[PDB]
Amino acid sequence: AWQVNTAYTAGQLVTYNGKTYKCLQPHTSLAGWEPSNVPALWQLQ
Repeated sequence: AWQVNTAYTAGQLVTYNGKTYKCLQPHTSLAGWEPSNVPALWQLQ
């Protein structure tokens, strides 16, 4: 369950509307990085 406005660490695993995502860079999720517009650190599948 991805969390908006949270702190994730590389190698993390978040999930959006029935979507699978894997954080690859230590950063903070904000109300905008939900669609995963930055594959540089968003490994979805």
